Amino acid sequence: DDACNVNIFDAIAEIGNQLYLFKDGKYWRFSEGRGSRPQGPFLIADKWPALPRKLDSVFEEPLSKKLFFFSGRQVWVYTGASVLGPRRLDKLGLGADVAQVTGALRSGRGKMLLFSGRRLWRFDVKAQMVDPRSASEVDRMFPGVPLDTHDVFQFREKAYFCQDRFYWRVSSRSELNQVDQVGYVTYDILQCPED
Amino acid sequence: DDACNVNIFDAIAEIGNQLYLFKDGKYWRFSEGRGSRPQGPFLIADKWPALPRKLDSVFEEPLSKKLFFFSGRQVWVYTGASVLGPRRLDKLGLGADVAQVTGALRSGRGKMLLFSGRRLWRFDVKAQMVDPRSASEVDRMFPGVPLDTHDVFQFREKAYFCQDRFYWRVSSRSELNQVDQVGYVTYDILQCPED
Repeated sequence: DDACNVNIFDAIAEIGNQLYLFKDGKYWRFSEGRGSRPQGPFLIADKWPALPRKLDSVFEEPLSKKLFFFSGRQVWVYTGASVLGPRRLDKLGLGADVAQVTGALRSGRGKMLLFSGRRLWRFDVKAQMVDPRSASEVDRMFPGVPLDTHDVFQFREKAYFCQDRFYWRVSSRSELNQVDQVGYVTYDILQCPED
Repeated sequence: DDACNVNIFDAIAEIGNQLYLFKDGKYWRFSEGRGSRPQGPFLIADKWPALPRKLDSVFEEPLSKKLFFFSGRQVWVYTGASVLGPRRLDKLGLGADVAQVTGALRSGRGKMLLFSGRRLWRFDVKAQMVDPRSASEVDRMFPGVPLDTHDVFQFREKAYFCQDRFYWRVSSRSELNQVDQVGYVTYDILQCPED
């Protein structure tokens, strides 16, 4: 329906020079700019027919542009129209106790951070495998972020932790992380008109 | 007009069993509860006719209950209707390089912490003095907090650092300070309605 009426998006992710928002089998696109508004709604199945109804998180590889979609304990990897999956999360090195992936962020060169609620792991892009000793508690790495965040995504070199209809933007200062802003997904991003 | 429409309060401080909010020669009084709204606005000139229109910070000294008001390189100390000041910050032992006081928090017994942007100092209440050698950086003592905060105050035994219209809350434990909450001063504190 209207992206501006959505309170909690199933998943959000930057794909190329645009931001994609997903919700119950539908998606919208958004580009930064004056007068810019959300484009859509579009049907996920029209573009990505192998995906389930509700996604948990999605992310685009900065270089190859491969697209990772997560839902429950299943992961899909699209390279254009060609899909690889579904595969179990353990095929990425994630433990059997990981029920879902709720986000991802770029880390060092050739590294990512995969989230699952209060936990996170380091992910090596080259091997497409989670690093062994990398399990960490989000709270310590990202103080100020809500403990019940449902989606974590990177947009314009910044991290966004979503909870309810808001987001907690995070920036970094000399190997440390801190929230630098709090705002509405619809109003502060998407530039939706108010009342 | 309405405290809920204010983005950046000049200063915030808890006096007695209420939270006072100041902005452009105006102030409000807030008391927690189910439905309790911010009372006001009231004229600062009415209660404290010696104070300037714009303040930087204010705090109630725990032991004596006197009120310390800061504005620029000046400080006013109120004991009921009796006023002491204005005096330059140097009278409290603050160095001549201190442009202003952005806040304060209780420290050890009889000790107070005074803030000025990125810097802070130890203040002895009994002697009403600050040793320039106690200089410390908020950045190292309070990690996870923004570099340039415009107000620092205590509320409900918790420390609040403010920037823009947000606050970074900090609770003490393991002698290591950490941000355990970040949000809107209006929505979270004051309980102002969203949107």
